[PDB]
Amino acid sequence: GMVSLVVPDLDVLRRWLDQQSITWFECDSCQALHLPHMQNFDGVFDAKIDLMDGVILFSALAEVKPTALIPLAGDLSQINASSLTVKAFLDIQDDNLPKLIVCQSLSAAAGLTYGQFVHFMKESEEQISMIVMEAFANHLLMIA
Amino acid sequence: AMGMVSLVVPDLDVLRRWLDQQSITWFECDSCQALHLPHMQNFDGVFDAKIDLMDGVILFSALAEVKPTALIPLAGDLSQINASSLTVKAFLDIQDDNLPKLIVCQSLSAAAGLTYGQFVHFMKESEEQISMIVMEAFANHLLMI
Repeated sequence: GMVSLVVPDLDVLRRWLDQQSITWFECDSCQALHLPHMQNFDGVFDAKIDLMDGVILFSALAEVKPTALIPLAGDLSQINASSLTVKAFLDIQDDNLPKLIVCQSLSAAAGLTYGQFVHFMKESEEQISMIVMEAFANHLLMIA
Repeated sequence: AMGMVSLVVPDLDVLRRWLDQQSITWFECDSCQALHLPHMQNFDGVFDAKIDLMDGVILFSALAEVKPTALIPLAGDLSQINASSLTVKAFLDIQDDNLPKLIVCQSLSAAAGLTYGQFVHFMKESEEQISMIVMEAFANHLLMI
């Protein structure tokens, strides 16, 4: 049948997460909707929903072992090639543990439907969790 | 808030039609199911671009050939290239028989349905983001002719 096509803002996303019974919290310092259930996957210290220039991003963050940083940076092509949708890259700071970011995007500027968002939440959770769990099994990550 | 639509799950024929409606030329390899996109070869570096449909996901990918001397440096900048776009991915495909390739790509998840307008948005945003990545790598002398 027919469905509403909507250009969403963060309130739309929050309501759509409630409609899925997916729990979210906020950071006071940050603009994302954080997803506590993703910390049930080993290696995940945070996961979140951002909205940035009309694109939705679901990302998960893992802390990387300093000794695995170089082998991981050398695995990035194969990790990115392993998923049709998910992408993985490193975020390295001078003040902190290096981070693996594993993320999927959904472009929202031409409108989305609720069902498209639901599918996104499920496909992303699956594809993201797979990469991060694999990295955890390969002894690359710190326990959260 | 732009109204009611009816979504379609496209197959490859749907995508052919949708590319026809945007007057985007495509053609078919003897040896893939990808819809190749000649117009992408007008961006320096790009030796091939195509659309694939696989397991309910559309992929718009461009391929460029990387100079052997730029391979390690490019391997080192992948995180930054992937962090620089909200939607495009980039990775290396290296064979013993050929030159290394840089693969720059964007996906559109199709299995829950799409409107034609979403697909159009995808082609325009993919082209823009892919070309930006490939052009910058060309400018930085990482690619072959």
